Amino acid sequence: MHKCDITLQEIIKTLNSLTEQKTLCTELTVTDIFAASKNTTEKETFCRAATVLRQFYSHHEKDTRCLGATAQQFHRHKQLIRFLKRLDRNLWGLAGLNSCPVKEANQSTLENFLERLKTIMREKYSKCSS
Repeated sequence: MHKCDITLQEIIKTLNSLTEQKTLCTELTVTDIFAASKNTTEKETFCRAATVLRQFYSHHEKDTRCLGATAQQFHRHKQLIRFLKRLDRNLWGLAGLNSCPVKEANQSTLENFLERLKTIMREKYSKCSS
């Protein structure tokens, strides 16, 4: 019946935002663990995942190559990072691990990575349910 879960709800809104309004920083190609989830489980996927994302936002905070466009973009990136972090925090819950190394697949231009994650979560929000 419900929710299924709280992490989900939070996550969803966070994934939603990130993609809805993408930037000049969501093309900073990160690892596409989905194409390396080949023979693992959702959790594990979500473990490399967690790691990948965590690092990505933490490291770009002061990249100011993409968020050093003008003023608008600067703020744009700022927003993004906050949401990226939000992802990690809650994601961990679903995952059910701690953290894992990165066994690279191919690369995903963040906006894309997010869209995938987003869809997944949403599907498992309603077909769980509801």
